[PDB]
Amino acid sequence: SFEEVVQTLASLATVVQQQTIASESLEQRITSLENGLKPVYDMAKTISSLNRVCAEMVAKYDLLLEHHHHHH
Amino acid sequence: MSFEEVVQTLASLATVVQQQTIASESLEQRITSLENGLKPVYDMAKTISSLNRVCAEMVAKYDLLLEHHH
Amino acid sequence: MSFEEVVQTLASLATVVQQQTIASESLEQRITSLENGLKPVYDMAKTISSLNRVCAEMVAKYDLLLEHHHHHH
Ligand SMILES: [Hg+2]
Ligand SMILES: [Hg+2]
Ligand SMILES: [Hg+2]
Ligand SMILES: [Hg+2]
Repeated sequence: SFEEVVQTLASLATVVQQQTIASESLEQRITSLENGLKPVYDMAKTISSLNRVCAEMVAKYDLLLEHHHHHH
Repeated sequence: MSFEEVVQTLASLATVVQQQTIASESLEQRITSLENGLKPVYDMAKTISSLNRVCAEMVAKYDLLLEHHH
Repeated sequence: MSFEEVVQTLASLATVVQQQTIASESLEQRITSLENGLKPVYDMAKTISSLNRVCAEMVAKYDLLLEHHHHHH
């Protein structure tokens, strides 16, 4: 009947609306992760400071290692 | 378009709504799984608050043991 | 609703669903980008766990050298 055409086109329109809202709601979370990932690209500067401290700590053993060379 | 074409076209869209309902739920699973990869990040981020305490307690210990020596 | 009003609402729902396809197909590209992109980001997280373990291990073992200096200097 025609009331089937009316009832169905209502429900379908409501579900088409729910996709549009949920897609933009999903799309906010995609933009979020994209933006959340950006600062990790600047990790380079921190790893360089880690590289200082990794060598600065080893340099503390300079005199102890000098003794090793003679007495081993 | 006659009344036969509306019954056909109203069903023809209902297929594509069903299709993009599943495609939306596909992309849902892919995102929700990517979000589950933050399990180590929340475990990692909490511990570093406990480990500023220990270094301040270390450095203050260092400052006093140079004061008592000098 | 009239019969011309159904085919208005149906032609209007036809044009938004085809734009909903352009969005879902565009969003899938930015997800597949994040799928590859977040791998090395989450992999670096596992290494920074190691780093914060190792630094705490230094603080502890350095505290032994401090409590040596207390009982020997
Ligand atoms: Hg460096
Ligand atoms: Hg190093
Ligand atoms: Hg500190
Ligand atoms: Hg630490």
